[PDB]
Amino acid sequence: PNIKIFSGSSHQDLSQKIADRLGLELGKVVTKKFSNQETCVEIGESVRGEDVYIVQSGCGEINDNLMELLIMINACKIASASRVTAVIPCFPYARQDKKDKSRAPISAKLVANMLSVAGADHIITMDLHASQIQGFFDIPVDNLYAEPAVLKWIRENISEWRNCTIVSPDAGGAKRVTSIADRLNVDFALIHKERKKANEVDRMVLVGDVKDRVAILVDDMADTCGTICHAADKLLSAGATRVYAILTHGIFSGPAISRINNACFEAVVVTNTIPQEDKMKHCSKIQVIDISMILAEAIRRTHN
Amino acid sequence: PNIKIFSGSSHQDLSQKIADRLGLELGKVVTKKFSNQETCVEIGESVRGEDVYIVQSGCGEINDNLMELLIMINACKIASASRVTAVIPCFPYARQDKKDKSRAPISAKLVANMLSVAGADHIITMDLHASQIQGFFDIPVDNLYAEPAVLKWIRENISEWRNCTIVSPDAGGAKRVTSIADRLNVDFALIHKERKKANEVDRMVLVGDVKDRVAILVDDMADTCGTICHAADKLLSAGATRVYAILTHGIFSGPAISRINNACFEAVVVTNTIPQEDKMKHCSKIQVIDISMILAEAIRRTHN
Amino acid sequence: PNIKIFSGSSHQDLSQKIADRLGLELGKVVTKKFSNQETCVEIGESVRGEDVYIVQSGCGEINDNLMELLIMINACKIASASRVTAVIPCFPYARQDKKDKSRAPISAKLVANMLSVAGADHIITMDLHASQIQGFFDIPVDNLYAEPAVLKWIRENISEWRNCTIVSPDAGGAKRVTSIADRLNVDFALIHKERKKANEVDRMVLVGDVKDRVAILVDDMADTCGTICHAADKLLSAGATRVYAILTHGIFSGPAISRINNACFEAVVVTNTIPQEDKMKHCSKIQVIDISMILAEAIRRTHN
Amino acid sequence: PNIKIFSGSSHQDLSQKIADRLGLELGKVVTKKFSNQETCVEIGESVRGEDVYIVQSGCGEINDNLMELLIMINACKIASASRVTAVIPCFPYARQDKKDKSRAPISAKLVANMLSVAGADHIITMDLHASQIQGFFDIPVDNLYAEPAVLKWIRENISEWRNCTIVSPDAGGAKRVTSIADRLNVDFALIHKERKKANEVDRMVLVGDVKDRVAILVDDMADTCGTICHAADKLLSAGATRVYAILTHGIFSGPAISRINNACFEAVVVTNTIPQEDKMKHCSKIQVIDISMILAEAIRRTHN
Amino acid sequence: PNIKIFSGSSHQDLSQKIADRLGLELGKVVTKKFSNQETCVEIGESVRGEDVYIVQSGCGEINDNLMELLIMINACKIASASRVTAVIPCFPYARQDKKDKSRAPISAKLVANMLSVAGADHIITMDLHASQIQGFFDIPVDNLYAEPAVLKWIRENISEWRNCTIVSPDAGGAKRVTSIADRLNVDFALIHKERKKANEVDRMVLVGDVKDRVAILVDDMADTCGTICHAADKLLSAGATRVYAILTHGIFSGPAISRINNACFEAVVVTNTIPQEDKMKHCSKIQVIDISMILAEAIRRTHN
Amino acid sequence: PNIKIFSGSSHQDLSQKIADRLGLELGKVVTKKFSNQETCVEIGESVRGEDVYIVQSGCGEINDNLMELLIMINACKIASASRVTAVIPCFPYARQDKKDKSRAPISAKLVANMLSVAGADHIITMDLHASQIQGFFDIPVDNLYAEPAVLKWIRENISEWRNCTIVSPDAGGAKRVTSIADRLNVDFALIHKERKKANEVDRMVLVGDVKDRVAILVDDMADTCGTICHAADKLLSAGATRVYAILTHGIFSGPAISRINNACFEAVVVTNTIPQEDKMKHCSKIQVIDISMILAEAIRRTHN
Ligand SMILES: Nc1ncnc2c1ncn2[C@@H]1O[C@H](COP(=O)(O)OP(=O)(O)OP(=O)(O)O)[C@@H](O)[C@H]1O
Ligand SMILES: Nc1ncnc2c1ncn2[C@@H]1O[C@H](COP(=O)(O)OP(=O)(O)OP(=O)(O)O)[C@@H](O)[C@H]1O
Ligand SMILES: Nc1ncnc2c1ncn2[C@@H]1O[C@H](COP(=O)(O)OP(=O)(O)OP(=O)(O)O)[C@@H](O)[C@H]1O
Ligand SMILES: Nc1ncnc2c1ncn2[C@@H]1O[C@H](COP(=O)(O)OP(=O)(O)OP(=O)(O)O)[C@@H](O)[C@H]1O
Ligand SMILES: Nc1ncnc2c1ncn2[C@@H]1O[C@H](COP(=O)(O)OP(=O)(O)OP(=O)(O)O)[C@@H](O)[C@H]1O
Ligand SMILES: Nc1ncnc2c1ncn2[C@@H]1O[C@H](COP(=O)(O)OP(=O)(O)OP(=O)(O)O)[C@@H](O)[C@H]1O
Ligand SMILES: O=P(O)(O)OC[C@H]1O[C@H](O)[C@H](O)[C@@H]1O
Ligand SMILES: O=P(O)(O)OC[C@H]1O[C@H](O)[C@H](O)[C@@H]1O
Ligand SMILES: [Mg+2]
Ligand SMILES: [Mg+2]
Ligand SMILES: [Mg+2]
Ligand SMILES: [Mg+2]
Ligand SMILES: [Mg+2]
Ligand SMILES: [Mg+2]
Ligand SMILES: [Mg+2]
Ligand SMILES: [Mg+2]
Ligand SMILES: [Mg+2]
Ligand SMILES: [Mg+2]
Repeated sequence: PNIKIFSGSSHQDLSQKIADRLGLELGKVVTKKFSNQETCVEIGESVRGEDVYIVQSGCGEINDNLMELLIMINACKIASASRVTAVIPCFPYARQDKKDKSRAPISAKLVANMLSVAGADHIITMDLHASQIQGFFDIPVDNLYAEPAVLKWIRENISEWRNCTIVSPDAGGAKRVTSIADRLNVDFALIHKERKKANEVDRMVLVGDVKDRVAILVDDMADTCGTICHAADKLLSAGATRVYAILTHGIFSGPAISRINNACFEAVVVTNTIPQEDKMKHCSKIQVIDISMILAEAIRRTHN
Repeated sequence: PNIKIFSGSSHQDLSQKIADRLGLELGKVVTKKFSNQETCVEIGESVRGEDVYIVQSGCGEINDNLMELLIMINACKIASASRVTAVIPCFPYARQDKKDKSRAPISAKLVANMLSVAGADHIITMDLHASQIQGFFDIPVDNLYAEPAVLKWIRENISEWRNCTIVSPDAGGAKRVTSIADRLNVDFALIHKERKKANEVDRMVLVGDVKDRVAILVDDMADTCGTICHAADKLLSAGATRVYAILTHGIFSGPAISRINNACFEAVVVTNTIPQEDKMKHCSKIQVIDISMILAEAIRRTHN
Repeated sequence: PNIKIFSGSSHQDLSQKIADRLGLELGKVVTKKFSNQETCVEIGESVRGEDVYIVQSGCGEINDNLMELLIMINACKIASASRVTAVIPCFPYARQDKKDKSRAPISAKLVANMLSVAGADHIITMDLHASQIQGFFDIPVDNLYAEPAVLKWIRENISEWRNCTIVSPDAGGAKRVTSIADRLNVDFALIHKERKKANEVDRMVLVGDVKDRVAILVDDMADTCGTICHAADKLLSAGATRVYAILTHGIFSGPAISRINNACFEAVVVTNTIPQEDKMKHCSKIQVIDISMILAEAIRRTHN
Repeated sequence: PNIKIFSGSSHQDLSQKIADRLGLELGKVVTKKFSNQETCVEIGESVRGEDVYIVQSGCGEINDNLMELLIMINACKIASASRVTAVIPCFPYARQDKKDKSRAPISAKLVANMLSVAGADHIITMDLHASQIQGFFDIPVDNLYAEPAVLKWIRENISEWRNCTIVSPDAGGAKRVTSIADRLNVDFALIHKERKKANEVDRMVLVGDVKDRVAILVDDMADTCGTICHAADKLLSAGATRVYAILTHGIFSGPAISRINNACFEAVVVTNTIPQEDKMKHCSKIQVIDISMILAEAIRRTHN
Repeated sequence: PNIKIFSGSSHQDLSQKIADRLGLELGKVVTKKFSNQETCVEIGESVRGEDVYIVQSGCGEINDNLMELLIMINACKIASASRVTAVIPCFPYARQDKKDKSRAPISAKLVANMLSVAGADHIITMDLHASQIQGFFDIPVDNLYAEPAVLKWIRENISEWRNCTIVSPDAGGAKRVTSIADRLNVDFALIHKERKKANEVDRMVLVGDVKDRVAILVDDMADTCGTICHAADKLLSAGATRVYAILTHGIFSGPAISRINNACFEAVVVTNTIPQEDKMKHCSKIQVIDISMILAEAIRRTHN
Repeated sequence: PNIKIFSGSSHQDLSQKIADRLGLELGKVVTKKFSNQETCVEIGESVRGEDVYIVQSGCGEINDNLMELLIMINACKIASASRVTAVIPCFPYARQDKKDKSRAPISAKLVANMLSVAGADHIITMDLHASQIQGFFDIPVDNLYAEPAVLKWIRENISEWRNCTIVSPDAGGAKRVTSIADRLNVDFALIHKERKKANEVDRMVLVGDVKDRVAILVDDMADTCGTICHAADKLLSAGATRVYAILTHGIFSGPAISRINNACFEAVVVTNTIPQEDKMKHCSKIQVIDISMILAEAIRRTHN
């Protein structure tokens, strides 16, 4: 079997980078929409007995892209592919990973079941919102981490990183922040927005010392940037000299770009698990880390 | 168990009509989008041990609506509903019901598998593009027909229906047209667009006599209305006095409205398996048949 | 893995032809009946890690043959075959492909499920009665077409084929007839037997012109030959000079042979998806098209 | 839910007896053959939300009957039956319960899988050839025993039963014979036909004393009656006064009737798990035990 | 259906309390070991059509108890129980919820799959180590919380609770501690043991102010009590006046009792999700919160 | 793919012997217990695309070992092993192979389902208590026999084996004893312990002649040795000169060692499907047959 790399419509630049790093051309696929907005998938070459990798991030038109991915997986399976791997750099519906409300769906589990029934044999993803999503499948799931790239960026771009403090923007990010602070041998702090019991002002509590130090906000994602922006205001109010934000998934939906442009961030650093070209054109603060080498190595090791 | 009727975002007017005919209020559901365009489903009441019917047509934002339906089905199943029935008046991806091309997906089968893995126990649908889609599930699938309503409309709205000829716009509609012509005891004709071997003019062959008679075009759906419009031009060129078009699914995507407005149709008749309010505002020729009684009776009989 | 071709009891001559075209000997199998008429299957060689193809048509003792096929598939799977492919030239129960009656089984779906649970990984078949039967499986299903062989026979055996008209014996055959007429660039006609509302005479309506032309009846199968015989009487009554019947599946059950012998057919042409040796001995009008090359190529391409 | 009893073509007299003992009429089913010998099943009434019991023994046209049963189960499941129970008095392919030969199928497991995929929720059977066949399903399997009826017959029909010896015709029947001898507080003996190493005379070894005593041969089934006839010759040669044979499944295939008529049996006693009307007309030695009360009680207790 | 409560060998006192609160007697079960240490389960009453709840905590002989639970679930399913619910107050293998090491099993997912294949229809558990374990099943999973009982204990047993600080013993407990601190409107602190890069002294970093205040350590479990004991030493070294430890799962395996007896805890508070009778006899500091009302209410609401 | 042999904690000496006979080193695995007695499995090498064989007998800590085996199978499957084979020399729970009691579990079927859901693709076992356990899986199951080794031992260690009688200790062993007696061309006898109707003395009935001959007791297993010890007393009381006991599975649980030491056995012969080192130290009568060559050949042939 040979590696066949197919791109969905979501992140074709990343698919191209992966294919170039693998020394391959992207597989011939036409991924369009029928007139009635149904997903049209036209695989343009044989995948018989091939090791098929389909790259599709959960971003942009989320349901469009997920349906595209499922249809492409099923087409490859029925086309007698030896193995079909879904390379999903940002797993869609990953934040819906539990039922902590009445009648709430576990949408991540539903997405996993849909991928399984489409015929996926392997999942490669980066920085799952919850690592337990690996357990939502009965197939191997590669949960790659961008933390080494994030440490590289910190050591190369922040001069006073040895005296910095890594800040969690919420309680759920504590493990990630403590891991990064341990690897950098630096202090850490945590910021918590307390629960909205009524309609008073949202107030943020900070535990840890950030006074007269560079604060690096590290989180798994920035969707609306409310978390990181509120944390940044709190950090400046607490005496931080400079504030950085490093995420692995830059979703930047809704008011995020205006929020960041009006915030105090020295830089907002994200990986390219989600396309950032449009976001960078409206926010100069955004910088991107390439994770295509991580995904390419994951695909190569999965194949080998 | 009690009937619980939940509406997706696709066709809420039809859901309301079904609920009124059942003497029920629609179940409390919030069906919105998160900021990153992920489907958000918030069932607002208990469905424990209930007989849940979710109404969601394959129309509008097709993948959005299908994901909404799957998430709602899964939420109801995990919320311990006694039975979850997907009422899908127009089955999405129904035209992708076979693999007659290399690497082509059977998207209808994938949709059926996704509905099954979401936890649907029963499917109620109207006029499947292929009745064999019933066999794509391992659960009961109700394939309701709007043909009786179509005969009622013909007998009540076309004065010379006893001398009319029912015309198939393509070869695949022959069974439907012959059935309708048998029930009306009228002649039938078939129109075929021959295969596009090169880039010459599309030419249509008509078998049957339509000269100086009213021609009724009957088909399962009109997506772009290319089929019915070309058939209408052929029928007028063949000497038909008046031309009607009766469909059960009025998709009317793309250039369909302009095509119909510039066509010679006496009336374009569709059911309300797909919302038609917007279409009727731009095309006076469109008239709608209510099939809410058929769906309500199907739901009631399924429950009983 | 190596190709292993095993024959059931149904069509062993076709299995032999396939094996010869593949340059192989048929695998050693004893397919008999126990005294109590239970199917006895004794595979006489190892199939460990082999690519096993089991040839069994749905014909003759239908349930006997299908049980034989299922038992052989399961034996090969438990015997650790690398892949088991069911080569079913005529798919049994294919006409029971939908539920259009109360309490009606979808027997084709049941047969597909039985083949899947027996352990089939691949299905190779010719001219499924409904192509959607491909969607009854979750494994790849090859639906081969004998249409090219049927065009070859027409061009080589009917002198006036360029002025002929291809006739559908019922409404359901319209797509097949239109495709053949397009490929031959000839006229087509359709014959419909209207529905039996009471016990009066069956009457047939013909749409299209067949007067003073050779009429070629093309259908997917001739079971009792009532359809083709009634169509032939109608065609002669309509002024056809000569009438041919071309089928891909010659079932010829019940009164078919006497019907054909008393009909006006110039020739009844079938493929050898079903054994025809016995039928040809009692009906000189029957001629056979060899499709063993199509099946052999399908098996070879599936393996490769 | 209400009890619905449906009969296959195999044993309709037993189905009638069960229905009468349950105070019910048999459900309306037409179980015939299409012209091409495909099984035709036409359930003539609603089974929606019903507790459906389908009675079909593995006997007569074995594959015909099993396909009939599977099609009826699937039709009932798709017809939204609350529960479908297969009442199979004699389980087909039960003797193919293991793989003790190269490439041998486990046909009993295949039959169990086919019943499961057809949609059976419950199996009721009598005296499985191997009780471990219960483990071939993931659904409850009732393995009823006719041993109490066999003890009743012995105590009522054999005057010297207290001095009799119960004889196993082979090594595999030892448990059944020891159980019966324990319940009767009588001696037991075992007869073994040693393995056929070459083409010499089959010789039988008897362990136990049967001299000048009535010998009762007890086995689970008599297919060709070679086992019981050879055992009877051995028992007479060993000095048994009278020889009885009691089976639960009287298959009596092939030469069994001539073998019994030429044997020395005082009586051959079988249950009516298989129809015996034809067998009794040609062999006066055959007597039948009614087990319809056992099956009716099993169905009633399953329902309750 | 009626509630049937069955106890495994793990926590029979809790099962008795649940049954008393439900006004029921425990179902008759003999749960012993065969001589070869295989689990022997003897359900002593009918569960046909019953709503069966099996109470078995993951504690004591973990694999013994889990096998007992699986065997009891399967026995109830094969005994035709209407519904089988596994009441597992402490989910076994819950800490093995992800693959963050090469070749590491996801044992929680394996346990979920084993429970599913045993036939469990519903899981009721308290304070899953990871809430995403709910997504390891395709059945409803009730993840009950003992947090309200923990707040009740704090408000009733700690006089200065309004000036206390709730302390996380590790980074992973941050969400639980922040939730509790929000509900009590008190400060929170976090303690992190930094990663063991080499064999030097384990050192703990504290973020937050605990000086001259009562510190309440809140965590999901205390297995060896290394986490809480090290956190307690750090808290006293940081100037905490008194230190409490509140857990929901008191495992207290290995050296935990000696560790607590030599620690500075004012009280170690656990729920009775695990039996604590033996632990309390050797450690006076341990106090227990009854959660039997939570489990009983969960069972009652699941049934209703 | 390469053979990877992994040992569980149950029988590591047998795993070592198998690996040496295969010319391999055992795969690196740490199989220990966490503090709370949960099974800890740490596979120390890659198994990607490997043919993994896990050796784990059902013996010792039965549930501990079975959980170890399941966790190792699942870890290998998630670690992308090409194929995972469970080499289970003594199948656990094999005696719970049917439901002959109310509410009784079929624990063998549950174990098979657990192995299947853990991801086993192949089972290799020796002398299943019931061969129908092969049918409890849908994967190939190798049921190897130690009978040839048992015949070798008899012919090499019993001087008067040609005049011996092979004795079944119960009715269920009759087939095994008759097979062995046929292969040795010797007489056979059967011993039955009649059913315990009340609390009187257990009495044993012997059928067959053992007077003044060597008696060889052959059974599938000796758990408590009650069966073989009672049979030995009966055989001596019946005039047997010497009594041997040959088993394939020496469980020797509970009072078995004291029973054998106080019995009259010339030798108790078992295979090493279960470790016997401890048993031989307390009972000089026990001798062991090596079956490692049988298991090694089975693994090699499965791989090839
Ligand atoms: N795309 C989305 N955008 C915004 N909110 C979402 C989205 N998907 C799910 N949610 C909602 O967000 C919430 C999950 O929030 P979040 O992941 O920040 O915290 P958590 O899971 O409660 O705790 P933590 O991650 O700190 O352990 C849920 O209520 C979920 O329904
Ligand atoms: N939403 C869609 N809009 C347009 N074309 C579609 C859509 N979905 C599928 N198709 C394509 O349309 C074709 C199916 O066309 P159609 O159903 O008219 O004819 P058919 O299935 O070949 O024959 P017939 O229905 O006459 O038996 C396929 O090539 C399929 O990929
Ligand atoms: N072997 C068989 N012989 C005869 N009739 C059969 C057989 N199997 C199924 N049938 C019945 O024949 C009918 C199917 O007929 P047929 O395939 O000619 O038409 P259709 O499916 O209604 O329409 P069309 O094929 O024209 O789209 C069903 O009522 C089915 O039960
Ligand atoms: N319907 C049948 N008629 C005759 N033989 C059959 C039938 N079905 C299976 N067999 C064969 O009969 C054999 C099974 O024989 P039988 O059940 O008498 O003995 P066994 O299973 O080896 O041992 P025992 O039942 O004494 O424990 C197998 O070789 C099987 O293939
Ligand atoms: N019963 C057990 N006892 C001890 N350690 C266990 C047990 N089960 C699993 N482990 C191991 O403990 C580790 C999990 O530790 P823990 O749950 O404290 O932290 P985490 O999952 O890495 O992060 P966190 O819970 O803070 O988000 C894994 O290495 C796992 O293999
Ligand atoms: N590990 C075990 N130790 C002891 N008894 C067990 C064990 N596992 C199951 N049993 C019980 O032993 C009985 C099975 O006994 P046994 O296998 O000797 O006879 P059988 O299956 O009734 O008949 P036979 O094997 O002679 O055909 C059942 O009641 C079963 O529950
Ligand atoms: O609130 P947003 O900034 O839109 O979302 C980003 C954060 O919110 C969620 O907890 C994520 O895990 C991130 O920590
Ligand atoms: O009616 P018969 O000639 O027996 O059967 C042959 C035809 O009937 C069915 O529609 C088939 O598809 C063929 O078109
Ligand atoms: Mg979250
Ligand atoms: Mg967060
Ligand atoms: Mg179509
Ligand atoms: Mg059409
Ligand atoms: Mg037809
Ligand atoms: Mg047998
Ligand atoms: Mg026998
Ligand atoms: Mg923790
Ligand atoms: Mg047994
Ligand atoms: Mg025994």
